[PDB]
Amino acid sequence: VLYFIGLGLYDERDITVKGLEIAKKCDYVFAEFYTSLMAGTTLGRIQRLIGKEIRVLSREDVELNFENIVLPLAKENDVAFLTPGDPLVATTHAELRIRAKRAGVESYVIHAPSIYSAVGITGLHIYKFGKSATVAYPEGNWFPTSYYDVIKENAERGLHTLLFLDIKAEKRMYMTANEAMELLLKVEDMKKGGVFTDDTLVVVLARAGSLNPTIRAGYVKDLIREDFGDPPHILIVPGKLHIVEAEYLVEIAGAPREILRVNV
Amino acid sequence: MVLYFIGLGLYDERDITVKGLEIAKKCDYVFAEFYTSLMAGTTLGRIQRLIGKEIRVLSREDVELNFENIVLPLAKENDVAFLTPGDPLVATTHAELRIRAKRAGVESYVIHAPSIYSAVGITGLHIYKFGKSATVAYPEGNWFPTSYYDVIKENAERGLHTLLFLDIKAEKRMYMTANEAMELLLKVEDMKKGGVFTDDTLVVVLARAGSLNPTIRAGYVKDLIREDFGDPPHILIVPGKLHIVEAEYLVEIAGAPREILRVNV
Ligand SMILES: Nc1ncnc2c1ncn2[C@@H]1O[C@H](CSCC[C@H](N)C(=O)O)[C@@H](O)[C@H]1O
Repeated sequence: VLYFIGLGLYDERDITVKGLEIAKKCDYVFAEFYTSLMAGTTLGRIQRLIGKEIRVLSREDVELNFENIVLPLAKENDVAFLTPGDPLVATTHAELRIRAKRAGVESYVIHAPSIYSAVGITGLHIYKFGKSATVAYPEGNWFPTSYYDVIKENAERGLHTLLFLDIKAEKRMYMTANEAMELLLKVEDMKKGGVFTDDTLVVVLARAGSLNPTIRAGYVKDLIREDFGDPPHILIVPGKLHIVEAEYLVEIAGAPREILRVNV
Repeated sequence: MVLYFIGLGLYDERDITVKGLEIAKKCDYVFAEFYTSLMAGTTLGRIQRLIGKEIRVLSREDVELNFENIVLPLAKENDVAFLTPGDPLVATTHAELRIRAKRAGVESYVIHAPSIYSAVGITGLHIYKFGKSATVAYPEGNWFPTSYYDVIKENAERGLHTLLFLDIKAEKRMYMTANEAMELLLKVEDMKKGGVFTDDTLVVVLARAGSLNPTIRAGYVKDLIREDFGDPPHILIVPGKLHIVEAEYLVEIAGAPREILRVNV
């Protein structure tokens, strides 16, 4: 069979006990580290924890040849496929389960802490998050802007917007919340929808999963050049705040106490 | 001087992270709450045996009213663990406890674990397409909440999926089933008539996420409303329009009818 096992948010210990015990017993172990960055560990530390050699796959290996590289072995052995965070969150790995089934290979999923739910540490109510988006790096003359519309739609409904940030693993490029803010300000100048400006309140979460992640809230004008530490980072554009959310942002995320006076 | 909020994960005692288990084992005192949710695939005894030290369970009142008198005093001179189902602070009331810790001069750290909020990715539905979430609560006497119906309406109108947390009477271990949630939604439809939830609505049910063998089913209300989805917990999802890849996963992994490919995509 094939096991999709999440490794978690930051280091090798973010794997669930369930996932660790299953990985330890698999005959072959594959993994990908292009969908996210685990800033607090190394391939070696992960390999030593599970006691197995890990065959790292590239995006092309997975998207073009998963059925030729992984499935053949999964047909005669217990195989594990490890991924940062949760394997089925903000990835297309669910597609691999379809491929596995069509190949007659049984698959199982072992979850792990995900950034999608870890944002609860920002004090923003999880149920208030609306549609999510990804801020992608412009490439050549191609400049992605769809994420701007997502914020607009959510904000109109008073919902928070989670913005996954881009990652180019092969080039070791990890988009910072600062770069995301800069990009959003440029899109605002092109669309002028009054969606993201210097006065917009934002929240930054960096290195969730670590013991001391950076949790900061404030206006773009003040946070755009602030050092949030090493990647990975995620950016959030809150919608209409409840007083309790504002209180946490002020007390824990260092937000301006003025956000306490929620305009009703 | 340190308080650790540690997530227990989705279903059984092995759903805690290695980090959470190792930290709990080194704490002087271990507390836990089982009112925001429950760990259906295990027991207090099994969690306690895995950690190796006594776990003091706190009631909703103990936490909401007396967290600062029961937990924080000990955290002042010792390392204290506070275990919670799922991922800490997904439950909306968790966060404020960190402010109480701050007020008491106690450092607090969060050790994450899987949450049903993120585990729904196993339904094959794209995470980014989930909109606002809602909870379907059991009506009681003169209280018949229906806001969750409006949440589905607003999400679906924008092509977004709706995650519906189902009610859980923790103290009595009573879990609302997907069937009961569907029945309530049909009743709300009868009262609002917005054409939001009917026998022809496509729904997805995820039961016992975290287990190696969760029940993942998708189909129309008319066919699923009386289906046995197995033991708790259940959540219900009302998807918005589907990407063909989402529909294929529902058909091939969740047993959805082929009709969803020509009706819901
Ligand atoms: N520990 C962490 N801290 C902050 N952001 C994180 C993070 N882990 C992932 N992200 C964010 O999410 C993006 C990857 S998207 C893949 C997410 C993963 N499956 C999960 O379940 O978490 C990163 O580029 C970053 O923007």
